Amino acid sequence: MVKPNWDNFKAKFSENPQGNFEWFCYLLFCQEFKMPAGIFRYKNQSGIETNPITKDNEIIGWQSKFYDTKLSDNKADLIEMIEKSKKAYPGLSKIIFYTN
Amino acid sequence: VKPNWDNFKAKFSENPQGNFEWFCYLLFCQEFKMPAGIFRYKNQSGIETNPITKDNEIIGWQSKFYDTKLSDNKADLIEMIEKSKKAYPGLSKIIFYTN
Amino acid sequence: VKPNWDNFKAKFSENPQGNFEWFCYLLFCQEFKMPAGIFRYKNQSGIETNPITKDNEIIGWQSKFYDTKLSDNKADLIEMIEKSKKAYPGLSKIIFYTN
Repeated sequence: MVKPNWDNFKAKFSENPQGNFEWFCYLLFCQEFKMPAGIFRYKNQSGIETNPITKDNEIIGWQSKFYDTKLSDNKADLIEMIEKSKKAYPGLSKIIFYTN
Repeated sequence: VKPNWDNFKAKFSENPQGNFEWFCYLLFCQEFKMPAGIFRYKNQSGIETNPITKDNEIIGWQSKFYDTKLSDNKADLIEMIEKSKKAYPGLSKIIFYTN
Repeated sequence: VKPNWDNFKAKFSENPQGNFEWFCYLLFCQEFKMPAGIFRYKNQSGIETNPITKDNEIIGWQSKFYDTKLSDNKADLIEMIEKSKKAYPGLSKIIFYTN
C-alpha cells in the first residue's frame, strides 16, 4: 500500500489545492454511495457534480474543504458551507463532510 | 539551490524536528571548525551538545522548528535560558536556529 | 511472510511507534468489520480512537512498542486504565497490542 502524506499533496498540487481536494473527495463519494464507474471515467477532472442521492427514504449530499490550521479557526467558513448547501437544494437531509 | 520549506516538509514528514537539528549541527561544526564533532549525553538538557571554548568565551547552541510565529512560543525560550545555566554554570553565549 | 522485527526496525527507524499504531488500527478494523474507519480527536487520551459498540459491549484499543519486557512498564498500564474511564465512562473492554 501507501500511507497518507498531505505534504506530498501540497507540494504536488501547489497551484490549486482546493480544486484537487474536491476532485479526490468526489471520487471517494462515488465509490461509496453512487454506482461505480471505472478509471477511464474518473480521469476527467471536469466531471464533478454536486447532485444529492436518495436512499431508504432519505436524501444524502456532500461537501469538503482543505485547511492549514485547526478547525476552531474557520467557524465562519463552516457556517457558510452549511447554509449554502441547503440553499442550493432544499430537500437535503444528511451531509457527508470531508477535511484533512 | 534555494531555500524551500515545502520541499523540506515533504521530504522529512516522518520526523521534521530531528532532521532540522542535524542540519544545524553540521552548519555549527562548519562555522566553528569542529570537523570531528562534539560530545553529547542522552536526553541532554538546555542546549543540544556540550559547549565549546574559544578566546575565553564559552558557546552553546539550540534549534527549534515551528509552525507558529515566534511570539506564540515565548515560554520555551525562557525555559531554555533558565535550564541551561542550571547545568553548565560558566556558559557565556547561546546561538539559536529556527525556520 | 514471517514476523521479523529487525526488518521492521530497519524499515521504520525514523518513527517506530507511529507505524506500529497504524498496523494495529488496520488489524482492528479488519477484526471488527469497520472498513471506513473510526472517529479520532487530536491528542486523544486513554485509548487510540473513540469506542465501538457491539452486542451491548463497548470496546476500545491501545498499542505500545517497547524494547523492554512488559514487567518494566507497569506504570504505563495503570495510567492507561485510569485515564480511560475518566474520559469515556461507559467503557467495557480494552484490547492491548504489543511486540
